[PDB]
Amino acid sequence: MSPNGNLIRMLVLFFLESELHEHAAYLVDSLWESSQELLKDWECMTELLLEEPVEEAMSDRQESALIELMVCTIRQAAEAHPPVGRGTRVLTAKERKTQIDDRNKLTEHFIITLPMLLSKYSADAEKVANLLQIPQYFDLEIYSTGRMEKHLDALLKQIKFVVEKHVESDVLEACSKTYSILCSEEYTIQNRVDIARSQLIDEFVDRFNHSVEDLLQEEADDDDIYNVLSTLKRLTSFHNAHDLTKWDLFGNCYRLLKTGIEHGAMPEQIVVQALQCSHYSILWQLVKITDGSPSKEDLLVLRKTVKSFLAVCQQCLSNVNTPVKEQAFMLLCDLLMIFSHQLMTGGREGLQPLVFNPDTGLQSELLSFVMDHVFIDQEANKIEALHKRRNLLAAFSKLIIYDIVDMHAAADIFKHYMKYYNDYGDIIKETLSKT
Repeated sequence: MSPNGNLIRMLVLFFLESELHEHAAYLVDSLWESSQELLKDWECMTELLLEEPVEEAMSDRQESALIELMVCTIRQAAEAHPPVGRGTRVLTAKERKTQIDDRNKLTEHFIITLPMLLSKYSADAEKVANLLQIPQYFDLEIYSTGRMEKHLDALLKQIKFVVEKHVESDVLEACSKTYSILCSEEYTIQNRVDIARSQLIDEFVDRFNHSVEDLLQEEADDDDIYNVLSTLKRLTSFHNAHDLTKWDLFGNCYRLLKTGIEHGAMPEQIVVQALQCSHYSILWQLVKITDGSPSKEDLLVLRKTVKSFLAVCQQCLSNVNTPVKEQAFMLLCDLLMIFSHQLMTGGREGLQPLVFNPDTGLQSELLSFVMDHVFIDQEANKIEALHKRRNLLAAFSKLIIYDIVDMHAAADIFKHYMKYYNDYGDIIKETLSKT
């Protein structure tokens, strides 16, 4: 009770204090065979996280680490296998029965306690993003079965408070994903969650629209800027997993971008988000068209929307801020692959009017960005900036392979930037072997 509390408080200290386990998941996995009973005392963990003290209270850092370990125990219990990168996986009767029982215990426990956890820690971005990894392990049928509707409501209240208070992309993404899980995966509760979701979206679309109008009619305020960006972020996050085309967000995103090109003064993050949001709108428009039976004018309205957006992305390569160039570049490399002739696979030759071929100017501009922003002269931020430039080249590499850009001008660039490996590498190679 308070016994298991001490073992857990110390487990959390050994985790934070030594460098013997870098990853919470690996710590948990390695103790799993020996300490499952302790590691599934979730009642004890939520008690530790939610009680007020007597002596000696937990620190912010230790609270975070307890939340992180708790979530790993929830995963491991629900999946009944070691984590990603510790696997090798057939269960006995008793392991299968333990899994079912564990899922039942954790679902009941956390339906009740996750809203309490979110309430308490609501302002802490990192913690709330961790806590929001829990619902994915829920046996969601239990929200009907336990006459547990009051607790579904509580989670939704608490998710709504989180989205309203936070702009971090991890938080918003976690929120978006949690609505997803709550909806589509049990009919009973689908309708209740859909209502909360669309009310939430409605409120943010109204605030976004008012702010877009404020900003574009106006000289322009730090508040006007903040209101556009802050609301645009929430909507951009949700627009990936949720089809928000019913609200015409492409149109206002488009004006923001067109104004930024014209007068040169749209703040970089507004441009980046606006690009992202438009892209998600377009992808969702495309899905409705693939899955439907689309008319001639349906296709040509989508085409016009896509040509205007490709045009904006092209224009945005010349934005001073390199985060905008990179976003435009990624979107060009995505969209030029999606609205290539690939689109006419699977008896879908009706889509031909949606096919785009990048002009010569654009292919050249897409060559320049590689030259200037992949292949660059000159801690942790630099291994991450490398993978980013890798992905940028990698998305460009797809266009080369299907001759969507000039494959020859591209290889010429790859020749130029590999020269020192061709001209001296054999000599460097053998030199380095003998040391």
